[PDB]
Amino acid sequence: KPVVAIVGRPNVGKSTIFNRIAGERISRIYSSAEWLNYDFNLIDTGGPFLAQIRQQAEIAMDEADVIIFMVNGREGVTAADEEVAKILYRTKKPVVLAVNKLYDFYSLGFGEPYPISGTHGLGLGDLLDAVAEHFKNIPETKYNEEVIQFCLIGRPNVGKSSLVNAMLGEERVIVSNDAVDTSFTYNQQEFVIVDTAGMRKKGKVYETTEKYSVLRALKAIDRSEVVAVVLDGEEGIIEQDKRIAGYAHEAGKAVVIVVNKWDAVDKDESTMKEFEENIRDHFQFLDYAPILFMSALTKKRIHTLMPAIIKASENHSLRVQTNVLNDVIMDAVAMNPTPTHNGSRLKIYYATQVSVKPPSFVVFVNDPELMHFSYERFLENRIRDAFGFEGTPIKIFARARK
Ligand SMILES: Nc1nc2c(ncn2[C@@H]2O[C@H](COP(=O)(O)OP(=O)(O)CP(=O)(O)O)[C@@H](O)[C@H]2O)c(=O)[nH]1
Repeated sequence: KPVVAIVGRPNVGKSTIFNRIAGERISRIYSSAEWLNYDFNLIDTGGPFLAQIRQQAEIAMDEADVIIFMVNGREGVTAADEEVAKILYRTKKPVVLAVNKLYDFYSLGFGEPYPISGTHGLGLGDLLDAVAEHFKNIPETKYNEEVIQFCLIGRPNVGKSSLVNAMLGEERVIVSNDAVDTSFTYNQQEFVIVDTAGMRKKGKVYETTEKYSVLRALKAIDRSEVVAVVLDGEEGIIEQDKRIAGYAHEAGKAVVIVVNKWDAVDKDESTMKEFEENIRDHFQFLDYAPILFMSALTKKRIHTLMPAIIKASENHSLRVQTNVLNDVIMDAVAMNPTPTHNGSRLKIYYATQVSVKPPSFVVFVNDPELMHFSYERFLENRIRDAFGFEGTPIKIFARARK
């Protein structure tokens, strides 16, 4: 059922590898070979220089679910490879990097490079595990890539439906028209609210336990890129709130914290500040998440919601230039020298971004064991000051050369 495409510039070995993994055409589409302990389909995308590659990658991004990006080892990172790379940045679909005919392929921004040789198929098993690992996250409801998908989550009666209503009443919104999702544009940009139906549940059904509502909300997050955590300003914070937010975080989604029912709280300057501090103390792992106070009922500050979601989404998607990132790491190191761990002091040789949604970074080191979690936090903070990243978690992995 899953579909795999091979993308690269010409003379890299696409046809060899492709013919190797292709079984027979179906009736262009080929299914996978018999020798593979893996079931999937391939799509051929082959037949100016930048304009023909433009066609291929486009076709893959629409048709394929997982894309293999092929470069040439013996040559290396050619500027021609760097162009194809730039094209593929245009997709939220998974890309695995293959290096044919076989160390700053990391400096192409797709993470670990999988060496192969279409000779006696060396390295192919690792390549296919990476490719296949994505098959489970293949969305069931598929939207256009320009669409920004988000969900609202929070306990019974926080005002999810009401916040939605209030959002959709603004002059800037045009609502369209799975009978679970709501589509609309805002400043003519496309959005989908995941699983609005689930918010409108009772009225056809008695909720009798929360346990199914929880699990369904988890599937809505899996489907989103931004999660609005909505808290009741009147009744405060509870245990269930931490858990669902916990999941969102561990899943690497952008997060915005929404405090609804602000109208129903005794407000002076202090109460807002204390409620904010309260949230930072209960949700210690969400410091990157901004906090919006509003009221779905009075419409106070409700016009701040969509801008914040747009911003969290952008930061979730952001790609840094490597040169700037390395300036920033080395600046962090100068200001704050690295710790020892028994005679041996951590050294950082180089950093690259390996992926987006959420942004992830690899720093090449001395030895990964020497990098304390607290120093990791510190490097994360320095990257935040330099680039922004409000509204998204970020990941830093330490790896050894070599
Ligand atoms: N004071 C105040 N009350 C609100 C606000 N938003 C919603 N309410 C009230 O809270 C109750 C729940 O609103 P509702 O939109 O159904 O919350 P929900 O979370 O969508 C309901 P479910 O949990 O079933 O999905 C309603 O009585 C509504 O009038 C608000 O901003 N301020």
